[PDB]
Amino acid sequence: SEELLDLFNRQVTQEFTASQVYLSASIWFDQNDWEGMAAYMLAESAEEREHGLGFVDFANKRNIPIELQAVPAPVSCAEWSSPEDVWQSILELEQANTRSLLNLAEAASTCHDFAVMAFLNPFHLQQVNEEDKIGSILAKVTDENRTPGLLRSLDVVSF
Amino acid sequence: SEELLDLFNRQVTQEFTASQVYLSASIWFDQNDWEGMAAYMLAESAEEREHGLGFVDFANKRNIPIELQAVPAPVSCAEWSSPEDVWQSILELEQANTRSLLNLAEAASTCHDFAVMAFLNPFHLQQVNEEDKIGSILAKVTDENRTPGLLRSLDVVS
Amino acid sequence: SEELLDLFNRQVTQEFTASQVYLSASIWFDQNDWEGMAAYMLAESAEEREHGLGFVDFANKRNIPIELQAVPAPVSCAEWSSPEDVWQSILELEQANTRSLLNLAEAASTCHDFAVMAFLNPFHLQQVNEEDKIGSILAKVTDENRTPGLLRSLDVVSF
Amino acid sequence: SEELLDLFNRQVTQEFTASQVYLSASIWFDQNDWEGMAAYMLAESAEEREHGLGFVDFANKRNIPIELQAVPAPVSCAEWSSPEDVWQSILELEQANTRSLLNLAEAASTCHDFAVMAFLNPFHLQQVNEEDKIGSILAKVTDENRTPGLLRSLDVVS
Amino acid sequence: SEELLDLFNRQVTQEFTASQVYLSASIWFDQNDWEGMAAYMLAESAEEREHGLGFVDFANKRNIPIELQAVPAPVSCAEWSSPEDVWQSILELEQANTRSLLNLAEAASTCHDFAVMAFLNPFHLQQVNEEDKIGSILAKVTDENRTPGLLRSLDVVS
Repeated sequence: SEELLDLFNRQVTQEFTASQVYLSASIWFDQNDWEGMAAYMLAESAEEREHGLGFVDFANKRNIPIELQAVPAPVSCAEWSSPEDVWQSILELEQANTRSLLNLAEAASTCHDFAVMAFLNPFHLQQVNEEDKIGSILAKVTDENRTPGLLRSLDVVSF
Repeated sequence: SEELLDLFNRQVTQEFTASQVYLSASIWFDQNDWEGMAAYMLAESAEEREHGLGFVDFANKRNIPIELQAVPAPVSCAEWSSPEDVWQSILELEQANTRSLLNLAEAASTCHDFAVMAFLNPFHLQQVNEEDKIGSILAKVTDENRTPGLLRSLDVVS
Repeated sequence: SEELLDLFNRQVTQEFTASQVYLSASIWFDQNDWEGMAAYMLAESAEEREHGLGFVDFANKRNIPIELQAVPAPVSCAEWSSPEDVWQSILELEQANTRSLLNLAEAASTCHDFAVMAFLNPFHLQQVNEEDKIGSILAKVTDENRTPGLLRSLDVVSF
Repeated sequence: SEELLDLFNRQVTQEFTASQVYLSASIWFDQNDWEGMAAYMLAESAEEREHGLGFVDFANKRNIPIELQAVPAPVSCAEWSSPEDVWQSILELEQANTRSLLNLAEAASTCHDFAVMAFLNPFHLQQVNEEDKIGSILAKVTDENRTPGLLRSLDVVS
Repeated sequence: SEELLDLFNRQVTQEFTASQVYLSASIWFDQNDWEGMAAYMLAESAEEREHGLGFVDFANKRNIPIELQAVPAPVSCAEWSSPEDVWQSILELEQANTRSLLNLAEAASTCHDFAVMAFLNPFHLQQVNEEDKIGSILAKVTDENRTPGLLRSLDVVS
């Protein structure tokens, strides 16, 4: 179906966009001396790109044509003031990645595309884990950051 | 999706309930000198609990709120007088685990919960193997128990 | 000895009950982003079940009849609003486990059940260790929570 | 202490007595072509002797005077005409040994002999396991011998 | 020599005295859920005893008569209400031990006891390291305890 091919193409763009946003978070963290949180964001950036490549590769095999779209400039970095701002932005990113996979799966289900739904399954489960990890880091960051200097202690140690 | 959350919380209860029935089956076999069969039921009891912990872990990560319900006292163990009774009860238990997994999957499907459906898939297939395994053992048990003493050699060997 | 057969049977129930309470504590910790405390409670839940099975196995061989009772829904969890609440409830549970083991031993003693008395010995010892370990964690949790965010710091370090 | 010292000496004799009965059970099984059951009884005979020796050793260290009494000739072997009969005798042998271990423990408890009570603990636990094992074998022997030749078929599987 | 022989005997007592104070410090830390600090004090208690023994051994070889005196009950533990107090007591304990090692060395120097001075050399150096270590820990304990719960957080990191 039309809607599936459009949405599959969109996934790729979303994977790459997320990759750039993670890279952006990593730069903010490094600029502000959060090397542990920076390394985490760089690792996620690489992974989001791998997810994009995996979609490209499945599309190529299934003859879903991929036309690469622009990857927008990340903008949230203009407003980030603290680690909590960055993690919040990152949680919203993953929640959108999730929604985006659910919309693609629904479109696959509508046209009985069982191969695509099958392909999507490990991604649905990965998203559940991702959103859980980020939600949890954001809670820690918010909590630790109630005492001056304490958040700084667990970048240098845990990340 | 309020039905999905309810059936999920109930699924955990079903895993733990089944875990307790296997233990009772284990106890009946031990009390009646069927050590091999008791050992079997013990392993399955541990396994059912692991499934329950699996469901709990997924629900936590997915913000499906879990409230632990009572785990009922196993009841069929009061009735059992031969190994065939025990295995028949266990078959019915596995058939009930399967239905409650299929009902949970149906509620997930209805509300387009693709992650829950994805999570359930390995459980669907495992229920297929488990029912088949129980059904087969129950067939050997029924058959072998037609000769006095013969069923003891299923236990002593296998 | 009739008393002893009843208390032995209730002892199995108490192990499975505490197993379930430890689980409820795991859920609350996970729900509230305390993964180290959660994993700790989950390990405890497993070990409590193993003790239950140890009791069952002994009763089977000593011809003490085991009829498995219902395992009640844990109730404390409905009331917990901090890690300190949870650990306090865990202390009370192990103090309750200690008492039920001492009552069981006391009944064994009265009817000269030397085998059961011998059976319980490693459990008496184990309880001394469990209570001390929990009392101690509760002291650390209580102290560290006097500074905002600090308790969070040691869910990652310890555990 | 005199009751305790007498029962301790009595307990050595009971171990050695038990060892000889196990040996006569092994002779019987062997004479009757039950080699696996004979091997079982032979290992138990040596095991009973080892317990006797453990007792002797503790008594020497604790200055409990040991004088070796006669080891009575086993008489139960006169009545045995099937494997079931032999397993029944051994069960009762093991129950007899439990009771006199318990009698010894009560004498120790009355005279506050904490060291002797401590020494006895692993034996009390061992007896639970042994009576369970023997009771369970007897149940299997009894069930299997309901069909001609079947008991024979499971002796070679051990 | 009589001053030297008396101070040598006095020095054995001081080692054993120090060992007991370290042990009471470990009891305190333990009673108060400071397990890492308790482990530290426990290893130091055994270490102090080892030094006492080294002294005893040298005195036997050198024909310096040793008569073991009473090891006084530690009293400083009565006043301790925080980890800071305990570390302060231990620092002063270690400073007390340095001075009496130095007093022993001066008695040896006055009576030209070159062998005893040689024996003492590694202890003099060890004391420099120990007082430095204890002084440094105390500084950290004092700084960290300025923030509620913080001292607690660094006990588990050791």
